Amino acid sequence: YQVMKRASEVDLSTVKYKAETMKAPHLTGLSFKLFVNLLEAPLIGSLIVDYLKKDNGMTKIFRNTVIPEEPMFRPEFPSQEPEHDVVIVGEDESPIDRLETALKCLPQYDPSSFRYWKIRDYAYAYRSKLTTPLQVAKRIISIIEEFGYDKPPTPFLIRFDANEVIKQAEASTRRFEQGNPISVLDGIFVTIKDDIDCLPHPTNGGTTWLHEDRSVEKDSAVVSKLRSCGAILLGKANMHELGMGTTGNNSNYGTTRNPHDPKRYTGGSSSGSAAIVAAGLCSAALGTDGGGAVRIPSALCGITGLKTTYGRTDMTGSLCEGGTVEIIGPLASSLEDAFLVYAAILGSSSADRYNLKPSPPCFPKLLSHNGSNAIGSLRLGKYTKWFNDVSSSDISDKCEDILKLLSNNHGCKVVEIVVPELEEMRAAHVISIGSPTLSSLTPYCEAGKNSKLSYDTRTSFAIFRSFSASDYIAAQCLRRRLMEYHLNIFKDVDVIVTPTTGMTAPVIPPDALKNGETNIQVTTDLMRFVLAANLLGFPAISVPVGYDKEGLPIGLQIMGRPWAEATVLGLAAAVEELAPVTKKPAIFYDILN
Repeated sequence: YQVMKRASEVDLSTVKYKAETMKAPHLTGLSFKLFVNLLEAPLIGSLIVDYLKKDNGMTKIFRNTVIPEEPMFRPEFPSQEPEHDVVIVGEDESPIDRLETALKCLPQYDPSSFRYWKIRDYAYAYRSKLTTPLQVAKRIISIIEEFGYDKPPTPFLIRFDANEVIKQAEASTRRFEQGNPISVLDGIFVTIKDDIDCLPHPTNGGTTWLHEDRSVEKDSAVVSKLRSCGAILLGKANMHELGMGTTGNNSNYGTTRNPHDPKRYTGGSSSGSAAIVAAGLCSAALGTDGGGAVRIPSALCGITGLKTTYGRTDMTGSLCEGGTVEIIGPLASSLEDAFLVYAAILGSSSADRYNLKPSPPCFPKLLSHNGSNAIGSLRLGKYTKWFNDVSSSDISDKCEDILKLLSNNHGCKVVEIVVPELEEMRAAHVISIGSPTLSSLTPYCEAGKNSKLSYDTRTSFAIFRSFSASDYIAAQCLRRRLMEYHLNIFKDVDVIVTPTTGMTAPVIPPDALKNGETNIQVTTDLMRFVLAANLLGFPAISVPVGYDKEGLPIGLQIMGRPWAEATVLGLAAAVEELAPVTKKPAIFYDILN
């Protein structure tokens, strides 16, 4: 008749890892266009969705279960104990002044197996006049215009003004010529995801029409901070439409291709951001993360993806401002670059500063000795059955070796944990991320703009329109239950270590390049370890940790306490020291030559 719960009284020794996935068929092309038209049909549209939600256990959780907890509408973080061995940075400081402190937290720069270029490598080359930002911009523009990375069918960028990039590089070159560069980011090329505002480009979020209904008159908070440091905004990256996807498929501009294997997906939704950084075209990129959209493509393309704490970074000037799960984080080819870009874009909005009361941001002392005893004192939380729940055995073993290696060189202790109610976490997250997305686009869809969206988005919107208001309340009660679980886990361990994704980069079905696809079995394997950071606001970083049988990159996820970015950055720095990215992508471009 009904089920009952209680979260604070759950016996943790009786929690059982439920390992059934979300079953669904795999439709493509012509068989993908008609069934979407059935979902948009008046009568049978609701009947199909009501059956789908009733078969994957969503009606039982939402409408047949008495949840005793009160709704937690946004991540409510208690006061955290202060971190150990960090450098506190002022809450009211400029991005230039924070980069000066970040450089002090890095090991001494020593210009001495394949390796990506670092931001400090570009920065030293500019100051040694070995090259100039204008010359580096010409090389990038040449690599974009010859292979068509700003054009269909396989673009890194969907908005690119080469003449605008030259203007910034000319101003950056003149600053180095006069010997007064702005910061370490002066001349560094940063790509912006298409759901973040960056002048003079419009914002479409992967659509073809959003610029008509939503205009852009100023930069976003992150782009304004980057631009003030001297960074060169390259353009708007391709993405899965409106972030409603985890593969990167785009029926409008084409699917961005993985630099390791162009026949495979990059991961979503920051497809163009991760791919243009994995290919080495630019030093770093910015992307949004509502359901792993920063860490998922970072794992499948073999780069670093930092998902910061909710509210840590001002999202003003993006398509997901006002949401309860999304953040804006950096994507870079190394921990040092990811830590530098984070140092520039961080800072809460005025409203979030009051509503969330974040602790002053700190930086990790990446310079070990006198360090690496704080790393060894960290307790690593491992949910073994959750850890081993991967498609290929190579991923669980490659990440279990890092946990093994971290204990041999530093002394870290791996603690067996249990994360209860993972199925509830999926249900609570899908409705928490879809409801604000559909609400901010409903006036346009009602105006006839719904047809201009892709079939992959219209499939999600069809399911989103079936969510009632009472379902949202119940889901926020579940968000409190999972918050209490994770806050008690962080009373024992300091981080929760998992693989970032359950599978490596999947190949693109050729019938999916026509007008998208719908493969839940793949999107489920990709969002298995990332939802806890979005629903509960925790910071999570995806660090590469090697490759599998087919040489595809594997990433490890380090999820820490609220506002504990320095801990997840210092641990990932020790991880990448034991597992450096050594293989070169199939698609790669060596600028600075």
